[PDB]
Amino acid sequence: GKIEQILQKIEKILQKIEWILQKIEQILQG
Amino acid sequence: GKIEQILQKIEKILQKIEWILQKIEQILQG
Amino acid sequence: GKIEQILQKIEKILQKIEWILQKIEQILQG
Amino acid sequence: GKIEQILQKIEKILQKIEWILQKIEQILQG
Amino acid sequence: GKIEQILQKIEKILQKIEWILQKIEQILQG
Repeated sequence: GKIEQILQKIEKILQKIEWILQKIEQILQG
Repeated sequence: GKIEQILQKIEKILQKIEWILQKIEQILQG
Repeated sequence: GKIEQILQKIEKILQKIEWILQKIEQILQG
Repeated sequence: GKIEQILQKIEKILQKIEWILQKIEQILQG
Repeated sequence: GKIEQILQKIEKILQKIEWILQKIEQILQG
């Protein structure tokens, strides 16, 4: 259960990272 | 079962991160 | 037990990565 | 078994991400 | 056992990724 919880936190941090990269890619395009 | 599902979501987020990064690399490269 | 500990270190490194990325985005945005 | 397989896929994607980032680091200094 | 080994490799690549990102951030901020 504790492994699932740490993995869920890792998942959310990675999603946040992907969102920032998306923003960077837009900035770079313009 | 839940661990596998979270891991697969994590895998898919990283694939997307790699893909955006490939695009960022192309932008900077030319 | 050891799996939880390794996952917890991975979580911490990812938080550091997300933080640096937030700052990079801020630099690029301005 | 499936968990190991997804983790090895995750490892390989991170290796590719690291490589793209090295090239970006190099491009940024000319 | 193999799972622990794979996670420790992932942790190591993430450490490498963080260092590159630190350099990139410094290149951009300067």
